[PDB]
Amino acid sequence: DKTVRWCAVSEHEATKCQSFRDHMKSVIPSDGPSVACVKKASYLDCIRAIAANEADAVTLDAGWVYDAYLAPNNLKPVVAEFYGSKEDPQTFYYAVAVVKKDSGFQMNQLRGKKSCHTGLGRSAGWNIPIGLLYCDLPEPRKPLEKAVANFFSGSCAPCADGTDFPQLCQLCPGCGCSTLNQYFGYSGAFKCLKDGAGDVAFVKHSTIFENLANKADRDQYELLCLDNTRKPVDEYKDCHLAQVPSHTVVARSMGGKEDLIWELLNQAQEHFGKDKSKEFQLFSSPHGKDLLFKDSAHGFLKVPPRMDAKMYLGYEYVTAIRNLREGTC
Ligand SMILES: [Fe+3]
Repeated sequence: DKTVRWCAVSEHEATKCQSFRDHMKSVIPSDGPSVACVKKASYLDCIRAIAANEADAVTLDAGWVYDAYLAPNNLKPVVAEFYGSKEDPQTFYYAVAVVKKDSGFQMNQLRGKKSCHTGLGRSAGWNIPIGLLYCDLPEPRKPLEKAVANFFSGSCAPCADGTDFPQLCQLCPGCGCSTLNQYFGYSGAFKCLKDGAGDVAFVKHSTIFENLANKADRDQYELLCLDNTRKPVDEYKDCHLAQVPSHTVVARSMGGKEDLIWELLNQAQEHFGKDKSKEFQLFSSPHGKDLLFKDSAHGFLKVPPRMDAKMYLGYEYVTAIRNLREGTC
């Protein structure tokens, strides 16, 4: 029992958060956990906010979890999302590269094409794909943004600095780091491809199924597999770039209300999880997709006691990120 200050990024998430608050009030008795909403412009401001005791929690893509960990913020993961089904929860998802059918190019011919990324530093939209092309990039490979800017002939990399690297915001001027940028995130990176701005979208396996309901329409897209061949979109299991850890809620290491955060989310999923309520849905919203939590999530799992970002993410993934931020060929 007490108040959890959730950090929403921009207007759409702020709206979902208000609804989340109000509905939780109509079901949770006076002594249960409650929600308060803090609006910030980017996930980055949410991190600082939480570290400065301005807010208490926020869900981040694993790549951004790593950023949350670095000093002086030192946030830790307390609750993770799980996908698939409640019967067989999956704490990972597949990063895929979606292209249009017959666009005429494989993974080893990305140079010169236009790319759509979910956001700078995110697992599927950035780390995995760039990680795999790292040495294909033209030297110098530092700064990384600059090298990526020269490989593609323009792209949309939300959260990148459009001043220092104009080419990274060519498909989405300003590189807005929130849903105010129509090309932000999974569904945004997908729209960037669908509209014809970009040639490839680095998203997750469920994105396309989340945006195109007709097999007819999904049939017009393909996935680039690491063996330089193309496969239909529902064959991602045999055509993906990598498996990455699930998004997770982070909190302060000192006085971070981790117990209250879990009590809230656990009670929230019971009352408003998948197909649980007609008045409100935690994993959906008419105001946007992947607001606060991913729509493709089914519930929450508590993270083991005092586990740090490094352990949570894993040796390999955590290294891939380091290598990306330095690495050699
Ligand atoms: Fe992600």
